[PDB]
Amino acid sequence: RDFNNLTKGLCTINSWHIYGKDNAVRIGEDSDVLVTREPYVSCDPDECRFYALSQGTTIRGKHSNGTIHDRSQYRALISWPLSSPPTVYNSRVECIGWSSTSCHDGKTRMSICISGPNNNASAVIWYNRRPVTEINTWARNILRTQESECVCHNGVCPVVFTDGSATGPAETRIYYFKEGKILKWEPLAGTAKHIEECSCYGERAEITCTCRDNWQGSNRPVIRIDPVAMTHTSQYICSPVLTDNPRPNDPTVGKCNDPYPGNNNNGVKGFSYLDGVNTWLGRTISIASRSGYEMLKVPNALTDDKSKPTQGQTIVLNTDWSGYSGSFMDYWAEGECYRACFYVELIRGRPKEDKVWWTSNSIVSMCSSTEFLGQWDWPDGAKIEYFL
Amino acid sequence: RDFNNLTKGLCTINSWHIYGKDNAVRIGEDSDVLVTREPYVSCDPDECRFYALSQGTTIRGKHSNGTIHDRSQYRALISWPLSSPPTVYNSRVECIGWSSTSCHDGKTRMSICISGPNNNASAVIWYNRRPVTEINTWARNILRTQESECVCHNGVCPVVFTDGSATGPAETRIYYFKEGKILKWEPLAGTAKHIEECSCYGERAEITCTCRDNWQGSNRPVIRIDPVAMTHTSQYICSPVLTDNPRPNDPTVGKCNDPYPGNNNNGVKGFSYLDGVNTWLGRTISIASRSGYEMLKVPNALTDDKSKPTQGQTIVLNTDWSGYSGSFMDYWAEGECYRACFYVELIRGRPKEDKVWWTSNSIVSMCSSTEFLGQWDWPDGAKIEYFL
Amino acid sequence: RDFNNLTKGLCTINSWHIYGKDNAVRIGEDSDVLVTREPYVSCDPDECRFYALSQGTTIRGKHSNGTIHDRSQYRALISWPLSSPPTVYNSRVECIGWSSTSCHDGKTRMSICISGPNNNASAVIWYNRRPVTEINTWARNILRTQESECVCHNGVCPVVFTDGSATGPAETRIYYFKEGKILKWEPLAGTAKHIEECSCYGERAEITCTCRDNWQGSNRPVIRIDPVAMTHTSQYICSPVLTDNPRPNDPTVGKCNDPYPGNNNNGVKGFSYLDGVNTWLGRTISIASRSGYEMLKVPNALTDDKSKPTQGQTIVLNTDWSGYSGSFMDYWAEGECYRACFYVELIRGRPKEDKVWWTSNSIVSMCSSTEFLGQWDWPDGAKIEYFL
Amino acid sequence: RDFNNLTKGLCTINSWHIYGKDNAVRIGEDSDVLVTREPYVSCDPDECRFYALSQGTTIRGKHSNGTIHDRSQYRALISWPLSSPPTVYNSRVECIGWSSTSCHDGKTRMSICISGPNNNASAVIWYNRRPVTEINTWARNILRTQESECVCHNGVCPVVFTDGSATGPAETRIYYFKEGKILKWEPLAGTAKHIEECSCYGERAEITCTCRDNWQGSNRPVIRIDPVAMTHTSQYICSPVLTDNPRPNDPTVGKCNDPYPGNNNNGVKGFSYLDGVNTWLGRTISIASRSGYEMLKVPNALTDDKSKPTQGQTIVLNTDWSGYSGSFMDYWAEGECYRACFYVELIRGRPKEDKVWWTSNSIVSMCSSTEFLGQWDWPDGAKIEYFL
Ligand SMILES: *[C@@H]1O[C@H](CO)[C@@H](O[C@@H]2O[C@H](CO)[C@@H](O[C@@H]3O[C@H](CO[C@H]4O[C@H](CO)[C@@H](O)[C@H](O)[C@@H]4O)[C@@H](O)[C@H](O[C@H]4O[C@H](CO)[C@@H](O)[C@H](O)[C@@H]4O[C@H]4O[C@H](CO)[C@@H](O)[C@H](O)[C@@H]4O[C@H]4O[C@H](CO)[C@@H](O)[C@H](O)[C@@H]4O)[C@@H]3O)[C@H](O)[C@H]2NC(C)=O)[C@H](O)[C@H]1NC(C)=O
Ligand SMILES: *[C@@H]1O[C@H](CO)[C@@H](O[C@@H]2O[C@H](CO)[C@@H](O[C@@H]3O[C@H](CO[C@H]4O[C@H](CO)[C@@H](O)[C@H](O)[C@@H]4O)[C@@H](O)[C@H](O[C@H]4O[C@H](CO)[C@@H](O)[C@H](O)[C@@H]4O[C@H]4O[C@H](CO)[C@@H](O)[C@H](O)[C@@H]4O[C@H]4O[C@H](CO)[C@@H](O)[C@H](O)[C@@H]4O)[C@@H]3O)[C@H](O)[C@H]2NC(C)=O)[C@H](O)[C@H]1NC(C)=O
Ligand SMILES: *[C@@H]1O[C@H](CO)[C@@H](O[C@@H]2O[C@H](CO)[C@@H](O[C@@H]3O[C@H](CO[C@H]4O[C@H](CO)[C@@H](O)[C@H](O)[C@@H]4O)[C@@H](O)[C@H](O[C@H]4O[C@H](CO)[C@@H](O)[C@H](O)[C@@H]4O[C@H]4O[C@H](CO)[C@@H](O)[C@H](O)[C@@H]4O[C@H]4O[C@H](CO)[C@@H](O)[C@H](O)[C@@H]4O)[C@@H]3O)[C@H](O)[C@H]2NC(C)=O)[C@H](O)[C@H]1NC(C)=O
Ligand SMILES: *[C@@H]1O[C@H](CO)[C@@H](O[C@@H]2O[C@H](CO)[C@@H](O[C@@H]3O[C@H](CO[C@H]4O[C@H](CO)[C@@H](O)[C@H](O)[C@@H]4O)[C@@H](O)[C@H](O[C@H]4O[C@H](CO)[C@@H](O)[C@H](O)[C@@H]4O[C@H]4O[C@H](CO)[C@@H](O)[C@H](O)[C@@H]4O[C@H]4O[C@H](CO)[C@@H](O)[C@H](O)[C@@H]4O)[C@@H]3O)[C@H](O)[C@H]2NC(C)=O)[C@H](O)[C@H]1NC(C)=O
Ligand SMILES: *[C@@H]1O[C@H](CO)[C@@H](O[C@@H]2O[C@H](CO)[C@@H](O)[C@H](O)[C@H]2NC(C)=O)[C@H](O)[C@H]1NC(C)=O
Ligand SMILES: *[C@@H]1O[C@H](CO)[C@@H](O[C@@H]2O[C@H](CO)[C@@H](O)[C@H](O)[C@H]2NC(C)=O)[C@H](O)[C@H]1NC(C)=O
Ligand SMILES: CCC(CC)[C@H](NC(C)=O)[C@@H]1[C@H](O)[C@@H](C(=O)O)C[C@H]1NC(=N)N
Ligand SMILES: CCC(CC)[C@H](NC(C)=O)[C@@H]1[C@H](O)[C@@H](C(=O)O)C[C@H]1NC(=N)N
Ligand SMILES: CCC(CC)[C@H](NC(C)=O)[C@@H]1[C@H](O)[C@@H](C(=O)O)C[C@H]1NC(=N)N
Ligand SMILES: CCC(CC)[C@H](NC(C)=O)[C@@H]1[C@H](O)[C@@H](C(=O)O)C[C@H]1NC(=N)N
Ligand SMILES: [Ca+2]
Ligand SMILES: [Ca+2]
Ligand SMILES: [Ca+2]
Ligand SMILES: [Ca+2]
Ligand SMILES: [Ca+2]
Repeated sequence: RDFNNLTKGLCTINSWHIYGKDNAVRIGEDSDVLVTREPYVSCDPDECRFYALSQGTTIRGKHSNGTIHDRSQYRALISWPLSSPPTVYNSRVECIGWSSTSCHDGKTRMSICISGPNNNASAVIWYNRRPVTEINTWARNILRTQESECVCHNGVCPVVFTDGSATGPAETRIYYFKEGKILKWEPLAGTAKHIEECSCYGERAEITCTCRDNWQGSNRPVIRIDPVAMTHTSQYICSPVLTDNPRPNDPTVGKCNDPYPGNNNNGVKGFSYLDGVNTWLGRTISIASRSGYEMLKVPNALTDDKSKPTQGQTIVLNTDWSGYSGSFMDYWAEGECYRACFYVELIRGRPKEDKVWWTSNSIVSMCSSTEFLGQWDWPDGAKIEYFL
Repeated sequence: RDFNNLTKGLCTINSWHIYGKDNAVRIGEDSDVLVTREPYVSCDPDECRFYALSQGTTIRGKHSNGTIHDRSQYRALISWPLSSPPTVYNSRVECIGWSSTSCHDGKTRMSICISGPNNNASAVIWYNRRPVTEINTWARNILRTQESECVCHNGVCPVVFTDGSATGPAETRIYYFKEGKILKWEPLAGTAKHIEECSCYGERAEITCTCRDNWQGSNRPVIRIDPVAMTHTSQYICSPVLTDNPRPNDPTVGKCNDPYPGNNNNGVKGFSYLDGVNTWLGRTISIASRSGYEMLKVPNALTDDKSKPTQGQTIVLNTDWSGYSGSFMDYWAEGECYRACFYVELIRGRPKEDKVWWTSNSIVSMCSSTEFLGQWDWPDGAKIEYFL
Repeated sequence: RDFNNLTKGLCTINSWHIYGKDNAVRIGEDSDVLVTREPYVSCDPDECRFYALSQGTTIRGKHSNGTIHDRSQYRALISWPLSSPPTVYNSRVECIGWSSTSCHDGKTRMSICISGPNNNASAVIWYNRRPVTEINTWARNILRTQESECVCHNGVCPVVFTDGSATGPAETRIYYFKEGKILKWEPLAGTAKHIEECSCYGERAEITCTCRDNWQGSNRPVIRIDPVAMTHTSQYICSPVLTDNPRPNDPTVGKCNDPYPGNNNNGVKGFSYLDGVNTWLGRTISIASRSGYEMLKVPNALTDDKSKPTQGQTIVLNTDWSGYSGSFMDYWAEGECYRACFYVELIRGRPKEDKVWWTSNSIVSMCSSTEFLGQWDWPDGAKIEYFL
Repeated sequence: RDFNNLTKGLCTINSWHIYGKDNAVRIGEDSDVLVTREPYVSCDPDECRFYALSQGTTIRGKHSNGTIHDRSQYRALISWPLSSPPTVYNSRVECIGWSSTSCHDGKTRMSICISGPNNNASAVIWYNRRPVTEINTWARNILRTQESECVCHNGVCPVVFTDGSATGPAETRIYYFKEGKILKWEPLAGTAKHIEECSCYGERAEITCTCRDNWQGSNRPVIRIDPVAMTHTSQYICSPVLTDNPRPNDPTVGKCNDPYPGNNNNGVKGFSYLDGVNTWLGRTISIASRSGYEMLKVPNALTDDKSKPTQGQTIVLNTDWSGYSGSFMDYWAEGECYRACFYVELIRGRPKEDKVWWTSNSIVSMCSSTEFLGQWDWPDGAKIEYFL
């Protein structure tokens, strides 16, 4: 095998079609399904799988109580076959930790898991299913990473990490790995003022990441990385179609180089595909909570500060719970272009549904179509009342 | 690998022998078996598997309530090892949707799943386990397909779809796929007046499909496809041995080019092997409900409007529930001929057994023998009372 | 791969060492373990597995009630990894039926399953996991076979079947298969008067089978097959150490060419290794019931009508339940000789333990050692009281 | 494949990073997890797995009652995927017995299991998943072995066994196996006075084992083996940092060639990495019970009788239960040195937690880092109260 190179551009996105859905919470009501959160999807050259951070207990197990908590010693990055649920018996552990990222470079997979107490966390970088490199916390305040797949080009796989306050200036670093080893790292540059949980994709030798400004911005920061030069830039999506959550109502003009104000110290992982007129943004429908999900076609959203939608697609109704969302692509598919894909985490349980003592999620995932396909909505589908 | 070509004829069918049986409802009474319906069987060059549309819940799970419903967002095409039951832990999801078909072309497998609301459904065509092509609804009324395997010849795999009313004229199309891409499509032609759920098989470079005329006919429509010319014809099985359900009692003369009247707006997926004197038809024993199943040897059933049985075999007693049935063959077996095979869906639960709130099924499947073998009956075997 | 040839002799048996044990009934008390009976062991060139006839229900399932019954439509030959229990999720179905045999010829495996009502049963012969040949009942009275592995030599795999009364003269046939096809068959010849459930092994191009004379004999019939000439002989083990069950007490002189009288119309599957002074016989310890199990070294047991034990080994104490036993060997191991192996079925439930409504078993299996190893006893280990 | 040779030295150990953790007791509260004890980790050239002695029952099963017992007929050596829990459905049985060791030589794996009553136990040596050699008890008093991986060099895999009293002089033998056959064996020599459960690792063609002197010593015996000459030496870790348990408080001077007194007839399996200044010792934090676990850097611990710690790392808090610990390395990783790894058995249930009737454990495992990483503590995490 040779290292994969990002030689293709994105396919034209005219609509989104269903790709995978695991119905984990429904199925888990009466089967040994692990409690998870922070899911994502990632492809190898011969298979695509679902990934997530387990909580080290099943949903019906008594240890599900307290799983709203983010960072215990019982978490791990797990992967499992596309559209099956994450069960005790089919889930493969990639590494131990409570924050992760993973990607295949064309030869083998790199997986990164961070563990430890808030003031002394460390990242372990695995390559070919073996630990290769370790990185200690640099700001002693919850060293953390993407929560979705990284992207590689000619063996170089850039990864974005953050260490420091989630509600003020922090120390974000872009690491450039090759075979699990560090080639280089650099501090965040550009005009993004705070970075969290970047969702990335690659096309024509450039990696684009859409992140979460948890401090002040309701517009999303964007990091663009050149994996050959091992350099990057940062800015915000200029469009007035605001895509973080919670957020204020949409204005008529957005901000390109500063956080769009109105909501502080909160946010949600999200993503976008920024490709001129072929630009689509995801967002929750609600401006106040992680409810609903929609895709909006917003031509030149990255650079046009008055850009508005020209087409859309509802993914999850506003009467259903959503959550994190992120990008991935099958870089090893046939054809001349890369088909944009995304997943949405459908969070169930606490804190929105507090009649149960757990927090878990199911996954729904779509990929783009060049047809203009009809839309449906894709809820988690479980009845909370059954778990009481 | 090379594309498979339909170079052989059917073996002489002198009786049927047991091929597979999963006892899913019995086993599922105390194990994590998924609720399914619309099952089928399909072979790859190195393995044969059971397929079905999951309902995204186990049978003992509380989400089994309401699984008589046909088209939710929680359904998916799943496959699992021959004769094992469809469990949470052994079921592989092929695609998401509530109507499907799947077939191997000798190189890799094509799987098709349709999802969406009644007025805006779409088909996603997967090839080599990746989405390749998408087709939007053309009549905005439950775009739908076979519910059993398709058949390929030199890489061309024809598939029959229907969109429109189930109880009047509809728009049926025959699509010719190759590597998941559309080579051509054509509207139904011939004298069949309504087509649903075709069950197909191939021999000597011709594909024969036996379908369900849900509108007016109790005789079954037959579509014969030339996968090289990419053309087809349609008619009805001429025989007076009527094989849909419900249906009127058998007459002495059938109809070749029009629906045999007596029952409207209802039916059941079924199949036949139409090979001159080597012709065998399946049907429910009851004329009123999906109960029992038998195979009848009816020489020249396709073209002789007075043809009657010359031999038979009971598969399921009339005191046991049956359901959908369809054809498949192992195109990669050894020998000089293709051995005809079929499955019968054994439906349990609603609406016939309404003491339970679910609907599921188990599978029984047979293949032909050149011997004249003794017969047995093969019920689902589960006791409904145990689920109360 | 080439067909395996029986070129080696048996290793010297000086004691028996533990080979596998699944603890199925213990584990199945709280996990999804299938109810089985009539187990055996069989090796492929790269793996050895446990086999048995499932009853199509778990042990804790409500459908376990009534599993003392021998021949339902819900049975199947299943195989699973050595020493794991037969679970819903790890059990591979080989074929459907209530009587079986299976063996690997060095290239691929042949598996045979018989199904049907008592007066109309049929055998389906599978080869390379596909049905190849079918055989109809010839005496219309429970067509049946070995219940343990067959043995192959240069692709020829002889199999012993019986059809007819279990308590009087019956029609026993020896079939010679090659690639699942019938080369030849012949009626039983020699002085054995009734044959059931032969347990076979091969060495130096000769296959030896030890069977169950269910009609009159408490000594076991022996069939010796030449798989090149496709011919056989039959007689009884001459020794006065009687090895069927139930049986009368041991006399001082046995019978070579007639059934040793005392007990009629009953028996148990068993085995022996008949190799001059390297001869070892298995048997239940009790003369009245399937309780205990021991191995006895009885030099020249086949031909010496006064031969008595010169060494022994207890396998299962007389205060523990045993059941069927049979021979198998790993024909693909390293070294210059074939190591004799056997299994013992540890039956639990009915009819001996009727506080439960089911009948199942676990497996224990040993192979010979050239050392004189210490002995232990190997009970099933489950507590019936826990299942109440 | 070629036999692996121990050509590299140990990497510099500056801290320990998380490697694997299965959370088995937490997960097993509501899933079919086997009861185990005496776990370890061992790598093949393409995968690393967890190993343990099953008790042949799940933790929630009624047969979990009485699993404090060490040596039943229902135990077996099982292996399962790294960091998954040992479940009924994912656990592979390697051999049957109640004492084991296992290692890969670069070509295939050797696994050894001992079974039998106290006065008549025997070892069966498996190679390439087949039984090859058997060894009978030589002192008729619980023949027993390492309970952690063995190490191979150019196909020679030395294994340490003990037979005889656990509380006085016993007969310890070092066996040198190659392809499962005995090349040679020799009685223990040197100044170690009693040996149990050696934990071994290899580097630069030398194998170092740290053992448990159950009779008189609270310092640990050390056996150093030359696998080419097939010779060994023995002594004790000289350091005053005592690492068995229970043990007296640390003195200022230890003993090099005799047991450090204070505690008799008790101990716990443990390990060390003895590499000059790159020396790290593991031990329980408590001197009285199997509680807590810490790693201490003790330069020249093997040869310096006043050596004290210069650095440390807490693995398990003293308020959490620990248990056995042992060494393993991935001998097939990339790079120029071997990365030291270890596991800690986290024992739950009896005898410390007697509100439950079972005894089981979970596993935590770490490997060394050349960074100075922050530390966390890694408890089992299960709540005993949930099992009541
Ligand atoms: C069969 O399926 C097909 C295919 O899916 C169906 O056709 C689809 O129908 C969709 C629904 O109508 C449609 O999606 C909409 O597209 C609009 C763009 O098109 C229109 O404008 C362009 C540009 O002028 C024209 O060319 C075009 O012809 C249309 O006129 C979007 O504008 C739509 O999104 C907005 O509305 C929805 C509510 O429906 C909001 O959720 C969404 O966020 C957008 O509105 C908010 O945002 C904008 C931008 O800032 C504001 O201006 C606006 O006030 C809203 O703001 C409030 O709400 C947000 C969200 O809560 C909040 O943050 C903010 O603060 C404010 O409170 C929508 O995306 C598909 O494009 C169309 N597809 C095709 C190919 O046709 C067909 O209907 C189906 N058939 C049947 C029978 O069902
Ligand atoms: C051991 O096993 C062997 C092998 O299986 C057993 O032998 C099998 O025995 C079967 C049962 O007898 C037999 O199957 C029958 O075959 C008949 C054909 O053979 C006869 O006719 C030919 C032609 O003349 C002769 O050559 C031949 O020798 C025989 O005489 C079929 O006609 C049979 O089917 C009809 O009967 C069954 C009821 O038994 C119906 O369910 C079935 O649908 C058929 O009847 C309906 O349909 C016809 C056609 O329209 C009507 O004319 C008729 O009135 C019936 O219609 C009513 O019912 C239907 C269904 O509900 C409804 O739709 C309609 O409106 C009406 O209400 C049957 O198939 C096997 O061929 C035979 N095999 C061999 C190789 O011998 C042996 O018995 C076993 N041994 C033991 C001891 O058990
Ligand atoms: C550590 O482990 C080692 C290795 O396992 C242990 O050593 C083993 O010890 C075993 C038990 O003593 C021993 O097995 C016995 O071997 C006898 C043969 O050896 C003796 O005879 C020869 C020939 O003369 C001598 O060379 C030799 O030195 C000995 O003297 C067998 O004869 C034994 O079997 C008979 O006894 C058992 C009861 O113990 C019966 O269950 C068994 O069926 C045999 O007896 C019945 O059958 C014979 C034959 O017809 C009759 O003559 C007799 O009356 C019995 O019949 C009744 O019972 C049967 C069964 O219910 C019934 O059908 C019938 O109708 C009647 O009612 C036995 O096999 C191993 O050989 C020996 N191994 C070695 C290598 O030494 C050591 O003890 C262990 N250490 C500790 C400390 O435990
Ligand atoms: C972020 O993470 C980093 C990295 O992990 C954290 O930094 C680590 O901090 C650890 C805790 O302080 C530290 O570990 C200690 O290291 C000591 C060695 O360093 C000191 O001495 C050297 C040599 O002079 C200096 O160079 C160095 O600068 C330091 O001064 C060890 O000595 C420590 O172990 C002893 O203490 C612990 C209690 O903390 C005991 O459990 C342990 O067993 C040791 O003490 C017993 O044993 C000795 C030896 O016999 C006795 O002398 C002593 O009295 C104790 O004996 C009693 O207890 C034992 C055990 O119960 C019993 O058997 C006996 O009988 C007696 O009852 C300890 O290992 C790491 O090295 C350090 N790492 C780095 C790289 O810095 C940082 O803190 C984290 N940050 C935050 C904010 O949390
Ligand atoms: C991605 O591009 C790199 C860089 O050009 C390709 O790398 C070359 O691969 C060939 C084939 O193995 C080698 O002969 C060269 O030595 C490689 N290195 C360089 C720098 O040229 C790589 O093959 C490309 N990937 C694919 C899938 O084509
Ligand atoms: C078992 O013996 C048969 C018969 O001698 C061997 O068969 C020959 O195999 C070789 C190798 O494939 C062929 O060239 C011959 O044509 C085969 N047939 C005969 C009749 O000679 C077979 O190889 C032996 N099996 C093994 C494992 O050696
Ligand atoms: C404290 C910093 C937060 C990110 C901005 C926090 N990240 C981590 C590693 O803890 C996330 C946030 O608290 C949770 C959420 O917003 O859903 C998930 C939670 N993420 C994870 N548990 N992996
Ligand atoms: C409305 C059109 C019907 C076919 C003629 C209908 N098909 C679909 C896709 O919904 C089927 C029919 O209602 C059910 C049955 O007859 O058993 C199954 C049902 N089929 C599926 N759920 N896949
Ligand atoms: C009626 C003839 C019997 C053999 C001599 C009978 N065989 C079959 C195929 O039914 C066996 C016997 O009744 C049972 C037993 O003795 O344990 C098992 C039972 N065997 C099986 N259920 N496979
Ligand atoms: C009697 C000798 C003991 C070792 C010094 C004893 N070993 C065996 C094979 O029984 C161990 C000891 O009793 C137990 C413990 O200390 O945890 C485990 C127990 N080990 C095992 N059950 N495998
Ligand atoms: Ca924000
Ligand atoms: Ca109809
Ligand atoms: Ca359960
Ligand atoms: Ca008898
Ligand atoms: Ca000690």
